[PDB]
Parts: sequence; C-alpha cells; structure tokens
Amino acid sequence: GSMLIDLITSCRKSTVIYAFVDMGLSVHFKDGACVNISELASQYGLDHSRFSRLCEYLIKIGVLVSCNEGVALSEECSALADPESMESLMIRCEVSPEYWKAWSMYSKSLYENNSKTAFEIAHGKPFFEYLDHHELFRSNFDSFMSKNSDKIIEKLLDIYDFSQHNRILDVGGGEGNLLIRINEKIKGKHYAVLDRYNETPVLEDIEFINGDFFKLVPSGYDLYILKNVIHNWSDSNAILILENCRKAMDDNATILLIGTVKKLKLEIIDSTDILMDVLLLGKERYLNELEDLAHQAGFVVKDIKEINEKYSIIELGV
Amino acid sequence: LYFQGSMLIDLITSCRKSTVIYAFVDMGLSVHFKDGACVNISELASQYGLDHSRFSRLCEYLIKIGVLVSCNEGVALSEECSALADPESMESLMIRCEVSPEYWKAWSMYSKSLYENNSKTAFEIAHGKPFFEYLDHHELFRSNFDSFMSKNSDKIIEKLLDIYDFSQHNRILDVGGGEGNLLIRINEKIKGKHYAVLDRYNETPVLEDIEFINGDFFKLVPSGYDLYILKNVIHNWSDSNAILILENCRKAMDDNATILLIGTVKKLKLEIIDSTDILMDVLLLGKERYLNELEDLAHQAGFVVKDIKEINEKYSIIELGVK
Ligand SMILES: Nc1ncnc2c1ncn2[C@@H]1O[C@H](CSCC[C@H](N)C(=O)O)[C@@H](O)[C@H]1O
Ligand SMILES: Nc1ncnc2c1ncn2[C@@H]1O[C@H](CSCC[C@H](N)C(=O)O)[C@@H](O)[C@H]1O
Ligand code: NA
Ligand code: NA
Repeated sequence: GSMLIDLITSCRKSTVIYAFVDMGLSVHFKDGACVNISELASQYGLDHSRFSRLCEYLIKIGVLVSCNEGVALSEECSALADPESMESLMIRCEVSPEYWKAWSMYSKSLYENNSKTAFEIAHGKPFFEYLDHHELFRSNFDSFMSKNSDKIIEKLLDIYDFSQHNRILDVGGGEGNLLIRINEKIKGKHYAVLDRYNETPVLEDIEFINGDFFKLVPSGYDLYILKNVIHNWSDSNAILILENCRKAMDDNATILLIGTVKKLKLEIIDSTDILMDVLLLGKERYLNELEDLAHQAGFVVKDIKEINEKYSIIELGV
Repeated sequence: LYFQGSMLIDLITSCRKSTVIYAFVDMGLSVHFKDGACVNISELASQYGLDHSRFSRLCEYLIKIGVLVSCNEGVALSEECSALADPESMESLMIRCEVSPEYWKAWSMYSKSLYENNSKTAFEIAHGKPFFEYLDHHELFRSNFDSFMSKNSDKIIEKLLDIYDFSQHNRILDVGGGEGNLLIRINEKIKGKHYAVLDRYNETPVLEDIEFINGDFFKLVPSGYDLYILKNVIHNWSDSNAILILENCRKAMDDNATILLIGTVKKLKLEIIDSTDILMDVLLLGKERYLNELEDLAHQAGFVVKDIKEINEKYSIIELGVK
C-alpha cells in the first residue's frame, strides 16, 4: 500500500513547508541564490544535522534543488523566498490550529442535516465572527486575500472595461486591494469597499464602509463586485446576499461575480470545494448553479469571461 | 490558462488529502467498500442520513486524489486503497494518529525545535510533556497509537516467520512490544514457548500465553531470555538513548542469547522513509538510520552483527549476538 501511505502522510509536505517559511530564512533563498546549509545553521543558531535532514526531504518533495556546495529553492517554489507572497501567507492559514481543528469536525458535520460549519463546531464561532477576536489570524487571511487580487488584476483590466462604471462597490472586498489595484490604472472614479472591520480602514482614493451584506448592501452604485464571496456561503445565504444587492440596485446597475466557476477538472478546485464545506459550509459551483442563484435573486447572466484555469468573471444584470 | 504556482500550491494544500482520508475513515462507511464493491452514493447517503450533495462532493475529491474510482452505480475503493475498507487496518489507524491534534501541534513547533540552543522535542514544546509520558495521561491517543503499532506487526508477521526460525528459541521477550501483538501472532503459529512483553503500562495487560512486564528499558531489561525483540524501537531514539537500550539488553543477556532489531532502514531513497525521519525528529528527536549506522550502534553497545535479512523495501531484521 505504498500509494495509500503516500496519500495518508501527504500532510507532512504541508508541515515541512510551514516549518521552512516559519524559520524566517526564506529571504536568503531569493532569486534562486545558492545557500550553504552550514553557514545558514551557524548564523541562525540551528542544529546543522537536523536542518540538513529537513533540506534532504525538501529536495525529495521538490521544494529545494541541490546547488554547488548548498541548496536553492526550486523555480516552481521560488514564491517561498518572499515571506509576503500569496503562497507564504497561504501555508500559514493551511496548517493553522484554526484549519486542522475545523478539519477534525468535518466527519461529524457531514452526518448532521442542518449542521453548524465544522469550523463553528471546533471553535464555538463561525469563521468570519472568529476573525473579529483573532487579530493575527485575520491579518494573515486578509493579506492572503489581497495577494490573490494581485495575481489576476492584470488579466482582469484587459477582459472587462471598468472605465464604463463611475460608482463601484467592492462587496466583501476586505483590505480593498482589488479597488486599490484598479485605482492605479483607472482614476477619477468613486471606489467604495463593504466589509466587517474592528477598525474601519482609511485611504485617500478608496471609501471603506463597515457593514454586513446580510443586513443591507448600499444603493447608489452602478457596479457591485463580489470577488471570492459566493463560494463562502450555502445556497440560502448566497441568495440572501444577491437579494440584498438586488434591493440596492436600479435597473441599469451591474453585478460582477469574480471567482472559481467549476468546469475544468482540477484538483485545487475539488480540494478548495471541500475546504469551503469545512470552514463555511460553502462550495465551488457550476455555471448553471450560479445561474440558478442569480435567477432566484432576480438577475440574469449577461456574459462570462475566463481569467485563468481557476477564475472566471460572470456579469449579472436586472 | 496561467497555472502560476500550481505545483507549489499542490504541495502547500497536500494536508487536504490527509484530512479528507481521515474524514472518510472516521465516518465508518468503508465497510460498504469491502471486496471492491461498487457503492451507490445516493443509496449510502439515504441509509446514513448524509447530505447527498455534500457527500457526493467528498467522493469526487476522493476520486481525484486516487482513493475512489468510478463504477457503473457510483464509486469503489481503488485496489491501491482497499485497506481503508477494513476500519481496523494499519492504514485506517495510521491516519487517526497522522492528523491527531497531538501531531498537528507538534508540527507547529518543529521550526522552534530546530534552534541549536534548544534541547526539547517539538512535541514537548507543544504539549509540555515528551511523547511517551504524554501517552500515560491520554488514553484515547495511546489506544489509537498502540492499535496502529499492533497492525504494523500483522502486516510483516507472515514474511518475518518465513525469514527467521522463532521455534529454535524457548524464552522470548518483546522489548517495547506495547499490546504484545507481535508475540500474539507468533504464538498462533509457534506454541509452548515462554512469551513476555516489556513496556510502560498504567494497567499491566493479562493474557493466557503471553506474560506482560511493566518496566523501563532505560533502567533495566528482564534477564533470562534467549531472544530479545526490538521492533520499531531504535528509530524513536537518539544515538546515546539507542546505545543505552542496547547496553541494558547486553547486561540482561547471557553469551547464548540473541537480539532481533526489526524496523525501517534507509536503503532505497524512499520519500516515506525521509518523511518518517522528519516525523521521528518532531515527535521524539529520533531518526531513521542507514544499515552501517545501525551496525555502528550495535558495535558501540558491544554486540556482533550476525545476520541482516530484508522483510521488504522499508523493513529489515538485524540479528545481534554477544559472541
Ligand atoms: N456579513 C458580511 N458582510 C460583509 N463582508 C463580509 C461578511 N461576511 C464576510 N465578509 C467578507 O467577505 C470576504 C470574503 S474573502 C474575499 C475577499 C476579497 N473579495 C478578495 O477577493 O480578495 C472577507 O473579506 C470577509 O470579511
Ligand atoms: N522507557 C521505555 N521502556 C519500555 N518501553 C518503552 C519505553 N519508552 C517507550 N516504550 C515503548 O516503545 C514502543 C515504541 S512503538 C513500537 C511498538 C511495537 N514494538 C511494534 O513494533 O509494533 C511503545 O510501545 C512504547 O510504549
Ligand atoms: Na457545503
Ligand atoms: Na469510512
């Protein structure tokens, strides 16, 4: 059962990558620089032989590659060299006590018809409520989300004309990095961000609204953006968000759904689908499923545009 | 389109494969997947009161990682993952340990354990006690761990009996034998011997054919046995702690007596042995060893290496004598 034992012990890959990132030595691996294990251990005060053993495993799983009298990050794993990279922040969330405690309650959550989220069962609060009481975890999560916007922003500005819109609300925009990046290219607009803040953010070019899209969505916007929001929610909660958007919107107003649309048979989509179930009782959805939500909320699909293998844009109207 | 960082993101999210396998095992449904049976997702969901769509979405991911395969009526276990059908399999019990809060929190502190100035295991930094002391105060975690180890013996017993004549011996001590399942399985084939097990017990087990001894192999090993078995013990320990166990064995043994070292050897450059090397570091500041490194421990402890025989790609038996 060599394949089954490889699958069972898959978590050991995530935990050694976490350990590498957490040691704060990634700065020295930048631009594929060849780092000497001995020089690194002496500098940091690390156990040489034990750190060497870690490096050998990181080579075997393809994070590190052997270089002349040392080790370097593989080209595919170069992002780990930057501690503020999406991938560096992602691993901190992935093997967090928040995540693995939530995962432990997944099996229990699947048996219960009107289950609380596996996360709520584990922690006594739903995911976004929990973020209010955990500054460090929220900071890491919000920054991780901001770096996700950085990865698709170039492709986004190409395939959709944002200049046609004058009043733009980022619904669940968090730090508001989407509108920060859009603002860099598109100036002289009204940019607003709706989210839940302990302390409401302040920027010169972006307005921030401390609210709750289950209570109401602000009216007076001709574009409503929902990036990586819908997949956080059950069908009932998703419809309630779209319904609140509908009550806010006049007949000419646009909704942009930005995020994963299930179609390409990718493992990262399937695995993220199960994580959304664990954390939020959310899901990744097929177009027809998103279409069904849209219709029920009183919208129609006007257009679909592919960003990449993971992400598409869905333009809603009415 | 892009696939920017897809390989790194796959490695980062690798733990999701462990946690869905845990969830599948923990649901206790694998019995319906026995003998490569084709399972209808809607029927199983109905029978157990599962949310049909949530359970179908789990099954889809399990197909993608290779645990399940499509059949005409729904899903079957892949031949490769058929062991998950048995809820008492080594693999079923392994995943319970692998994604235990004990392991997760130990892994969190691995980065802090590697600092030269420190001498504590990542496990002790996490839990405030070392691994084996922690077992004493946590019955559920100990039960899963001891059960996991017993099933490891079930996997190798057939091959082990084929490559070593246990019938030649009269008195056999299983040093760190836990539940004593290695001796239970030997006793089924080879009868009339004196079988004893040494380990740390809150309640000393009782069996008709097997004697259980509550002890500490760092203090002393019971004398008067002609075979001492150290199965999956050496890799738990530093060189000095390993030599101390072997020294206590030599002091206990007469000139005629045999030690059998049974365990994992670094031979074929296997990812699983490399990953277990790191796990042994995280839990116990232990390590996996090359054959020459094991020979060196034996020699330093004052033993002759008399025979080496392969069980499989991971496991070997090393026979030690005093002469
Ligand atoms: N009730 C609520 N009202 C407003 N925002 C909410 C909310 N519940 C969750 N959110 C926000 O929804 C966001 C989901 S994560 C996506 C963040 C951002 N749109 C991006 O794509 O990067 C988080 O910022 C979270 O704080
Ligand atoms: N000081 C000590 N004295 C005796 N046994 C000990 C010990 N420290 C650890 N052990 C035991 O060493 C074993 C390691 S796991 C190996 C279990 C068994 N021999 C098998 O192969 O399946 C555990 O059962 C643990 O309880
Ligand atoms: Na769900
Ligand atoms: Na099961």
